[PDB]
Amino acid sequence: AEYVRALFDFNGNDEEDLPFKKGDILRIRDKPEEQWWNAEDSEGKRGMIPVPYVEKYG
Repeated sequence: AEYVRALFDFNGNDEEDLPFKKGDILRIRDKPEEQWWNAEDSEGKRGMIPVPYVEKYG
């Protein structure tokens, strides 16, 4: 929980869903749900995204 990347892309719009790509990098800031995590895009936008549609980085 700190750095995750999407390998399925989705692009929501933000303000409710962090738009990612099929291999985008993000950071885990909050986690209200279990399936959706509040990660921040490289832009610094706090939005929820699917954990199954993304992974973690090292």
